[PDB]
Amino acid sequence: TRDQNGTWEMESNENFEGYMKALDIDFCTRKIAVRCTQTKVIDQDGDNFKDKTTSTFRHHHNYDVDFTVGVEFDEYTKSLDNRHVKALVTWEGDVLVCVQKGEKENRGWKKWIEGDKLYLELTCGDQVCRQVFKKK
Amino acid sequence: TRDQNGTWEMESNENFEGYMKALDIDFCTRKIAVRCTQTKVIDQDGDNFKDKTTSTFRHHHNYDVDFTVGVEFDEYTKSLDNRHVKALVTWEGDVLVCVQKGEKENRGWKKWIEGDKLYLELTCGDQVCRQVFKKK
Repeated sequence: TRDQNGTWEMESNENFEGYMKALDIDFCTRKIAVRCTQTKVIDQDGDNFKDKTTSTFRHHHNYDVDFTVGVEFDEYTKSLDNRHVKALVTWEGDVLVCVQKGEKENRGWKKWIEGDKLYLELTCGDQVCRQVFKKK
Repeated sequence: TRDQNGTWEMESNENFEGYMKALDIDFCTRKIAVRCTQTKVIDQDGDNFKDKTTSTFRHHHNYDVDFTVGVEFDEYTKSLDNRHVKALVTWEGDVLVCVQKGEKENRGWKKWIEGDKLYLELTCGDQVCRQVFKKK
């Protein structure tokens, strides 16, 4: 049949990456594109076609870590760089301090409550990242 | 206080990029990561901690094409390789065939209905991508 009308959702995709490589599309764009869902809405009247394609990309991470203050533990940083570190969490006053011994120097974090907000500082090398959290 | 229990929503995030760079996380991953919402659930029993961090990002784009079988039209392949092609669609039996005339050789696609599924094969050079769609 020549009637292609419908709302069409992709259920299988094969060699999308090879096709995109042949288009000289960069590795980054290919990595995102291949993870997209696709919906095609085809509105066809005879030989007249209106094709509306929607591409969706979703990213979702859960990262669970359990530890006891003062007991060195093994950490696998799966929601970041996916490296093995040996982490030691201690208290310095009211600040929770973690050193992550491993490949990177100066790697760790500090976490404390101030003014009913949670403060986190992550360090790696000469880089410090500062994050602030609100109670939901 | 040393009580860090709570469901915490991130409201400020500064020098995340420099930190991820120091961890050798690539630009492709960083552009996704800086746009994720972050929720940290801290369940703390004395010096025993369970930290659950959730991070989520959603994005979509659209790609619309209108054409008539047998009428050549200009197509700009936005969200693919961003080139101008001269597209000519014809029927070969019940198979809809497009040639995208332009810089890439052997560039085109074929689209047909079989059973109740839509089949698409996109070609560029010697690379063929095959996609299958079900009616939703």
